[PDB]
Amino acid sequence: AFNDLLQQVGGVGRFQQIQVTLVVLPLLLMASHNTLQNFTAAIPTHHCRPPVWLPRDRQGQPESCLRFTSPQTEPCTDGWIYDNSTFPSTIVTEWDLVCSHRALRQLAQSLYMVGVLLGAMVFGYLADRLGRRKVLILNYLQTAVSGTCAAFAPNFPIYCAFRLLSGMALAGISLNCMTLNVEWMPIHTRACVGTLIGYVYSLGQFLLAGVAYAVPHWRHLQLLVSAPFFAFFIYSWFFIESARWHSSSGRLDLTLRALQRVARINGKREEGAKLSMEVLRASLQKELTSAMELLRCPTLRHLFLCLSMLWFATSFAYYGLVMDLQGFGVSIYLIQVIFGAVDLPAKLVGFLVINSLGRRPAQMAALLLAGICILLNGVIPQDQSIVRTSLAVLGKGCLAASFNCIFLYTGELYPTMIRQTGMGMGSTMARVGSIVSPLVSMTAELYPSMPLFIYGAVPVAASAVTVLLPETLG
Ligand SMILES: CCCN(CCC)S(=O)(=O)c1ccc(C(=O)O)cc1
Ligand SMILES: [Cl-]
Repeated sequence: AFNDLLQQVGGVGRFQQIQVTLVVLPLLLMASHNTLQNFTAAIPTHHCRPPVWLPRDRQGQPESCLRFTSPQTEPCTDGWIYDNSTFPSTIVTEWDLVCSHRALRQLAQSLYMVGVLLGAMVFGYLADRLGRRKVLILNYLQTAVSGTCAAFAPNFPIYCAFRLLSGMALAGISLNCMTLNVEWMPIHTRACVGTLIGYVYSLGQFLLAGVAYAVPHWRHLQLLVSAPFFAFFIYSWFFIESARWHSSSGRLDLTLRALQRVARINGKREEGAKLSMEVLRASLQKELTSAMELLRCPTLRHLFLCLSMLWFATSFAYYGLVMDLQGFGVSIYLIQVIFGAVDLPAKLVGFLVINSLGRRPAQMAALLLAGICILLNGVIPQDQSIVRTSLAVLGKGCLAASFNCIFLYTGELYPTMIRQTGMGMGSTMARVGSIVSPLVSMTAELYPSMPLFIYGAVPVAASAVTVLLPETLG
């Protein structure tokens, strides 16, 4: 069928190398946006601005947001004095998100993930109607414009609104980056394309660490990260629309003109000449010839409820650990580098294990170790720095490996008639976990160590539900 035409037109040739590289390139800045709150919203040490004046906690530091009424307690009313030695200006220092507004920092991150969740749902449907190239162009422009306006937001509600729209646009690019590349690649390569995207996203953690080290101002950093998406919109007009979508849309005239252009780039002009309407109609016989069944059929229910738990738990604990970089005693400019560095060997071990033993034993190992490492982190006293840092790095490594393991597992358990819906609805649960993770982080005011326990007790429970899945090997 269609797979033969791509092989006939040149397979993986010059066009595929140019297009896939250009489409996947913006994924470097994807990790620089989700994690950006660690650098544009860091909390420097703040002691209350005097009108001797500042009571001290039993540790010894000046108490946060309590000052003596008369010189040697009353809450701050003249503002705060921040530490300008390592963080010049973050959104916490710009709008006093310190004591009565601790949750306002986490709420802004939660509102961003609502954009990511809403972006995939809306722009996923919009892609199937206006194409994959047109939606990608509109997402490149929206990400650049909405990201830029956040760097100039005069009010906190304006900052949240212009970051929610950035999250809405940044889900469309990630979703369409996979679709526009997979559809132009042969079927047997589809497994490799998903791996490349994850590794490309992995290198994005390094880029954020490098940029945030040289441009610490939050207004400059937010603008600088969203600046390149203007250049990703200028060259987005030269993409070649996915020919598979054109054939499915019923416009077989377009899919002949799309394939011939690929033949010219790939150099197989003569084989491109043989293409015509009549051969296209005959070859594309099975191409032109629903989530409701995912909740109705009994045998498919057991997969959806189970698989939604692994997707949710893996992402819920991933963003409950990535966003905590300041409680380790090491500079965040180094922990972020280490966090992205452990991503690669952990994924390689994950790929090595599944091919060696299976998928179910790999899934239990990936999550339970992450749940144990996170849980042990909370009990271990903060005095230990190397011990606590090692556990968190090891925990984030497993959760990175769990993402690859659960992505391949979803693509092999769901039947081919449902996979597109099952994978699409599977990743939606992942974005739901990213929303709830900051909200769970907001309860640290009720109990200092509660968020770590919830971030650890969830993957442990998920490791106790992955035993209800048929392993796929051979
Ligand atoms: C199903 C999407 C998962 N995501 C969460 C969306 C809010 S993601 O941010 O795009 C991501 C994170 C990490 C890795 C990895 O390292 O394996 C891959 C993808
Ligand atoms: Cl996503």
